[PDB]
Amino acid sequence: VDESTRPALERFQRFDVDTQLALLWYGYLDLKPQLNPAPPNSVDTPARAVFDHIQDLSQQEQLQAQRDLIKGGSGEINRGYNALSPNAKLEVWLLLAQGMENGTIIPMPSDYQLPNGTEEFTAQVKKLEFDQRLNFMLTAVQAMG
Ligand SMILES: CC1=C(/C=C/C(C)=C/C=C/C(C)=C/C=C/C=C(C)/C=C/C=C(C)/C=C/C2=C(C)C(=O)CCC2(C)C)C(C)(C)CCC1=O
Repeated sequence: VDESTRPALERFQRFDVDTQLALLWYGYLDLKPQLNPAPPNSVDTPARAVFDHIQDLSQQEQLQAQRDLIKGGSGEINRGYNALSPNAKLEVWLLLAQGMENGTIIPMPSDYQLPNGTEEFTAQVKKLEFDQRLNFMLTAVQAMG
């Protein structure tokens, strides 16, 4: 990330894990119109295998699996994610978001609201250029774990 994007990324990593997940969901909704949907052109993608392992879990454990991706760990799902390239890692998150929209991954609860104190960060992200937001995501997903 560049000089203008580093502060936003650093703030993001300082939120609690649940807040990070929610912000990633809201970020997806904001970016979605300008994103090409997953999967990529390759069929045997390693990202699909990691997503598929998460999809096969109960919804509650899908949530725990996504929490563990941000927190880090050495379990099977973390290891599958950690072996991926940064763009493949981002593919997993994109597949998860698409799964939330098609009903195969646990969705954002209708009663959830962000903890107080996210307004400044979301305002700052809204001011970033599209290229800066792409670099934010590539750097953020690689830094998880
Ligand atoms: C006939 C003939 C010829 C003709 C040659 C011709 C016709 C040449 C034409 C060549 C063309 C059309 C090349 C296109 C390349 C596209 C690239 C690299 C796209 C990258 C996209 C990216 C990174 C996307 C990224 C992204 C993704 C995916 C998103 O999902 C959203 C974000 C973002 C947009 C950033 C010659 C000239 C050779 C000789 C003369 C002659 O007779």
